[PDB]
Amino acid sequence: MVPPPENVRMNSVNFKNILQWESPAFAKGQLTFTAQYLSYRIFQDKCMQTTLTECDFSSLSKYGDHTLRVRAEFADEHSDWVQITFSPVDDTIIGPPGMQVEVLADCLHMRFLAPKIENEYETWTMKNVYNSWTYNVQYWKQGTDEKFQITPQYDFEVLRNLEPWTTYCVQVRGFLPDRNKAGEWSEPVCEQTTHDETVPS
Repeated sequence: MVPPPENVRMNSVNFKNILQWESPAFAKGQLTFTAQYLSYRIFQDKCMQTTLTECDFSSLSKYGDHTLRVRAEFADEHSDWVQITFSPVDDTIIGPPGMQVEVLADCLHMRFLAPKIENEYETWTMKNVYNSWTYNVQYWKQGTDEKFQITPQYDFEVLRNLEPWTTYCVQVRGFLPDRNKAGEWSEPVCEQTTHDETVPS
């Protein structure tokens, strides 16, 4: 008899799908684990007898509805399977985009970086996966409480009409209009606008 893996869960962010678990209490020796995914009607091994407490399922089709299961093994015995279901496009967490902010005169200019997706074959970003990918920006004068919302047309934005030598804080997140799915907000970046007279040359 072998106890099953505990607290089994899918930790998926930006389509990096990591199945993770906790090793159960066991007195006889080192446990190994086998995790599988369903392909048509039969389960296929993804990680066979790994000594680790996680398995990378990033190769699962992003659009499919998957079923995964994992069990512990020792000697020639094995535990019961622990199974979960997972749909990447609907369940993966969309992390915060990156952001570069520059101050030009009394203005804040920003460029957004779409979260990347390393498939070990192609360098994709959320844009290659979601066709209606868009950004949502939110900013406010440091101190105040009124937050303003704006939706850039592309991967950059220019906040015009701002007060000189004033500090503003800005955040950005990805958004999928077609699915109403919002990604996580980036931590706020606060920058102080300067002045027309600051412009060199």
